Amino acid sequence: DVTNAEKLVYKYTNIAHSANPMYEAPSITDGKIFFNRKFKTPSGKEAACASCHTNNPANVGKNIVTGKEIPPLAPRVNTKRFTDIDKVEDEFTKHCNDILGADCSPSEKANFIAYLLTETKPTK
Ligand code: HEC
Repeated sequence: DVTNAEKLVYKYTNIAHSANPMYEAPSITDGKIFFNRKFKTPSGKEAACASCHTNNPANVGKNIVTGKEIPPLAPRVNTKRFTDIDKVEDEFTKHCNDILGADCSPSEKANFIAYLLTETKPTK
């Protein structure tokens, strides 16, 4: 739920700030840029988190590889997101690995989840 997401924001912020002293607090802007930024897959095709999750994490997404729908990521809309916070940290590390080839950095996770807490409205 939102509570659990908000607590992982603190956790990742504090990790990031230890590693990277100039990072002090989450940036919702940078979290949004990261979610929408086009990166280059090995093939040269560009993709973004938004390719599957849409440009609004409050909406239902669709996996471009399988065509399968994906529940919304924004915990205010889909309150099951971040229900088992331990499980979630492992899943998200695995998921970063799968999508990007390596884990997301602690500041990317803090910024991203912070951004998610701001998206409470599905695009209509
Ligand atoms: C399709 C190829 C995807 C792209 C590109 C990204 N994500 Fe994804 N995401 C996708 C699936 C099939 C799932 C699992 C099904 C489900 O309902 O959970 C996810 C899940 C997430 C989650 C939930 C937690 C988790 O399972 O790790 C998060 C927070 C998430 N995705 C974030 C995310 C980010 C930040 C991405 C860019 C780096 C990204 N996803 C890309 C499908 C796809």
